[PDB]
Amino acid sequence: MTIRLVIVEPEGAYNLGFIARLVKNFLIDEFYVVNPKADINEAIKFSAKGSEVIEKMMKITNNFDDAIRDVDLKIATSSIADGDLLRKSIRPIDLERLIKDKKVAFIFGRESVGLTREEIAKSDFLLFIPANPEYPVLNLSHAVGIVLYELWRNR
Amino acid sequence: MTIRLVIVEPEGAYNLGFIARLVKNFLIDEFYVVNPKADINEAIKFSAKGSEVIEKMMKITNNFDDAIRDVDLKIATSSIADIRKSIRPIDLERLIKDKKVAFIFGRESVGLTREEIAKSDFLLFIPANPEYPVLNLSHAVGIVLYELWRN
Ligand SMILES: CSC[C@H]1O[C@@H](n2cnc3c(N)ncnc32)[C@H](O)[C@@H]1O
Repeated sequence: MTIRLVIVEPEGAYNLGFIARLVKNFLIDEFYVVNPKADINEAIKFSAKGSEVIEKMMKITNNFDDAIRDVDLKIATSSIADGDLLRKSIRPIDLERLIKDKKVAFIFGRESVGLTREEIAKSDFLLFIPANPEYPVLNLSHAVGIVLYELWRNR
Repeated sequence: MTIRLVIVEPEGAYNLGFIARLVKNFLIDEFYVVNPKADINEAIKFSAKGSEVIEKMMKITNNFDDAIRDVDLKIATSSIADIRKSIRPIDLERLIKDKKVAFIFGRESVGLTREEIAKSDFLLFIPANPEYPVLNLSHAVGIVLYELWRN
């Protein structure tokens, strides 16, 4: 079981840095970032001190397709709890069974607008993190940390 | 029953704002902040719909005792970088059933204080990389709140 974190066009340096820290906290295997908008130099200040996750490990790609090659499963995320989208909808309780023995890309979208409908169409599953139904939209890095933690919660 | 989040001496405006957002995301009942160092005005920029949490809900104290009054259980989060009988977030549901609980998180750049430890009924660690076990404050908060909500 191998985990690739894919962050699509992150906008905030704090988010990018905080995600990089989480990659070390949770021993993520691969860290890909599509066309980052955030200033990488600024992001480094929020990453795990001495870790070089941004500097060395992080792989930048130009487009979505180059970040989702060579995996078994693509799990997109959304703050909207949804047809085709219901059909691919999952929850955190589902993850353990689905990712067993697989190389999985966990894909997160833009702070402004999320993932596009086509990015979701290209993904196998669409994960929603349960939260207040009246305000379920989590900040990007906090969503990432919750998902990564779910890979660790029985330690 | 009811859950009070207690954040001691937060330094980062981003962390404070992010925490306020999470309070709304996960319907935390009470929210206290002890001697904040962060600029609360700047923190609002990071709070999104949690701005109302900062406005109306957030209580500021100048000492720790005042932030942990009138609860049944105090649970402080730390890590092995800082600190047995420690617990994990999956243990929470059994411990807190039918109780008013304060969840205490400390200032980012320092370990739990002796006071915080003395006052705490349980010490909670988030399962993580032993070489890099320290989560950023607001991300630790989000994980714990998430587990409470999941339950
Ligand atoms: C603020 S939205 C930015 C990104 O965070 C993730 N996200 C935010 N909230 C949630 C949620 N409740 N469930 C799943 N993903 C989320 C999604 O990847 C989204 O594209």
